Amino acid sequence: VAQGPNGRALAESMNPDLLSAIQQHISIERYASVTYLAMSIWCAERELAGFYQFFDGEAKDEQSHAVHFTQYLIARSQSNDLQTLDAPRQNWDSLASLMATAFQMEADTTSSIQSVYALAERNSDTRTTVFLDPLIEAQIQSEDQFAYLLGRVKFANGDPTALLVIDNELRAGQTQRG
Amino acid sequence: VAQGPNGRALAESMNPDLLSAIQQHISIERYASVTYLAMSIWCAERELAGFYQFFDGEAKDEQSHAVHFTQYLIARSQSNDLQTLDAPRQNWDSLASLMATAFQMEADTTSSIQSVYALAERNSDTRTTVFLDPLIEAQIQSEDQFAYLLGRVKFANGDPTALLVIDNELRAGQTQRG
Amino acid sequence: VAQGPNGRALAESMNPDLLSAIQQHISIERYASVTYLAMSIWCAERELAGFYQFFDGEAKDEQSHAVHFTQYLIARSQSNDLQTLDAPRQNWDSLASLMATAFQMEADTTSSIQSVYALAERNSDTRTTVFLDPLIEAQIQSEDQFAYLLGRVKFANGDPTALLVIDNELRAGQTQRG
Amino acid sequence: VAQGPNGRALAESMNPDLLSAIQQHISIERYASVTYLAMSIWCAERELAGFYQFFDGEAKDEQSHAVHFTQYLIARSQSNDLQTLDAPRQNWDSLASLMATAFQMEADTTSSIQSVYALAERNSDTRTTVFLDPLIEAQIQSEDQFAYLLGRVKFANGDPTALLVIDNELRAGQTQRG
Ligand SMILES: [Cl-]
Ligand SMILES: [Cl-]
Ligand SMILES: [Cl-]
Ligand SMILES: [Cl-]
Ligand SMILES: [Fe+3]
Ligand SMILES: [Fe+3]
Ligand SMILES: [Fe+3]
Ligand SMILES: [Fe+3]
Ligand SMILES: [Fe+3]
Ligand SMILES: [Fe+3]
Ligand SMILES: [Fe+3]
Ligand SMILES: [Fe+3]
Ligand SMILES: [Fe+3]
Ligand SMILES: [Fe+3]
Repeated sequence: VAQGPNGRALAESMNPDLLSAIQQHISIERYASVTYLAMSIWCAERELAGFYQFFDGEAKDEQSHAVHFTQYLIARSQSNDLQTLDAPRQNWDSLASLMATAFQMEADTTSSIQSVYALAERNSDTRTTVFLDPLIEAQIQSEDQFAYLLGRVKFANGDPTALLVIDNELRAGQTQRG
Repeated sequence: VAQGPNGRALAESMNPDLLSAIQQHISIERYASVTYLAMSIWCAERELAGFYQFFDGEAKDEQSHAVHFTQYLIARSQSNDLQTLDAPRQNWDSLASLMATAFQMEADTTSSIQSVYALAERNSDTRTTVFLDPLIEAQIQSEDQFAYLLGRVKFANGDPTALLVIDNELRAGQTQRG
Repeated sequence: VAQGPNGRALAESMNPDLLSAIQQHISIERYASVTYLAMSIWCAERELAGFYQFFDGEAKDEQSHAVHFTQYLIARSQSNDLQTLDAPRQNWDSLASLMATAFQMEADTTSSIQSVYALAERNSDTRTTVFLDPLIEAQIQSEDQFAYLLGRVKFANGDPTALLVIDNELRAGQTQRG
Repeated sequence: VAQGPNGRALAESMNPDLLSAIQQHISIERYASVTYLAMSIWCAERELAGFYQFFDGEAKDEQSHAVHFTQYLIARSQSNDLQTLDAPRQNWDSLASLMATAFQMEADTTSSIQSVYALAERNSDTRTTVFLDPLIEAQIQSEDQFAYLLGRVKFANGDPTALLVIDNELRAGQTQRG
């Protein structure tokens, strides 16, 4: 039985470029986490308590995704390489602008997964494409959800009254089309 | 015992013009269904999740009405004739305009039932008038409900804040005067 | 952030040919729905109440699949285009012939999904292949089920006694190999 | 306050021809009752226990309809006139022939109600048409049910095995399309 790079028994070797792509993607998930933390703080500073609670939870969820990926590398007997994490953006001129960054962050997270997916397909790594499939499925829902929150905030057209209503929706857990 | 046109034992023959009118009315119910589906999509595209849920349910209900009519023809030993279904309208400039189409669609559905009713009366078909009576009763309630939703949307006068409030009413199931 | 064709924030553009293929597939699902409605009526006209109940439920399920696809287009920020729906077939010489059409309809539905799948793969649209994967999985079960019902009806060899027994199986909810 | 023919306070006089038609219709209901009793006995004599139980219940139900009509005459302050009741038919060459008589009896019962209905309309007796409306509604269901039982018996094509299966359906309470 062969030994994998992390020292565990190796079911099948992984291409080093694919390994690097997964390690980099873990950093994307972690960066999404700290970005949602920054967004939760921005919302709390403006008394948007529902948005604060929503993004506080999204930050924890993105961290969970990152750990899920680290567990996949363990399962494949590959080394993890936890990287330096950049500071998040922390300033926005409006909630609409913040929600635009959040949507783009979600879409960028999917693009990163898609790039790993294509690399796995090029290397005939079916374990990895199967691993990523439910994560892309979840990204579709997250993109649908963030398009909903962004579009609803934009519909408010900067009216504080409408933003307070939406803020209360989020505090109540009404965060998608349903 | 006589055989009806659909092959079952025939309790009493039905005038062919009345039969044609019922078959055409089934198409009206089906067209209302796909129209409410189109309206549910229009609302979902604009993050009006409560309106989306309302019209998604109305579409299923209109389909149920259509099937209810097909069952009446079976019970009368008459043939069904499921027809080509036109594409629904799919574009509106505002929610107020969409709600106007919905109300008119509901009133037009009642007019179709009324036209079948008059034909049954001309032919002394008491089974059919008795069959239609509760459906007209339901139409009164649906017309009252759609007048309520349309009037409430018009009261909002295009203010996104008021439309978000009404949208949340609909998601909560607050869809008529009560 | 870019705007998609249906006006929502766009996570990633979709190839227009793939979009057309999905819109056409929605029509296939809707056509399967009205076909199963027609089959339910044919069975009701011949007092095959179990087959009537089975196909009445299949019609509602196929409609649900169609709506599921419309929701995917919403989630991808693509326009829906609900199309004219052809009249279903409504005449069969025997239950065995009707069940043959039903099986072929199910297999044709899968072929349509497979054609969309191949187009998504040609365009590297992983969101779409992930979206379709569970639907193909469900098609395998539906094909297995319709092969079971068709084969059991054919085994009956046109004997009304055996067809009454199978009819009662279906009314009881015994609709697959289990 | 005026006194009605049965001695109670009279809300509105009833045309004597309409009164005669209602009294005659009560005899039709009673005759349907004893006919279903005769049919229940014919089935019991041939060990068709499910058909026996079904018709035993139908006989009691038809009697209940008759009493319901006598109560309407009381409520209208009209005299009842319980009439001589003819002997029922008691001989049939087959279950299919018996079921044909039963269906025709049900349709003939509706025709009698329709004839009373038309007379009430000619006399602008809205109390009577309102009274009859739910009864016609019930007749539609009974006609649908007897068309189902007759058609299913005819499908059996005289095969004792299929008739035993249907007999067991009826004993279990499976007596309509559902
Ligand atoms: Cl804003
Ligand atoms: Cl509006
Ligand atoms: Cl067959
Ligand atoms: Cl027989
Ligand atoms: Fe993530
Ligand atoms: Fe995310
Ligand atoms: Fe309707
Ligand atoms: Fe309606
Ligand atoms: Fe389907
Ligand atoms: Fe299907
Ligand atoms: Fe999968
Ligand atoms: Fe009766
Ligand atoms: Fe009766
Ligand atoms: Fe009524």
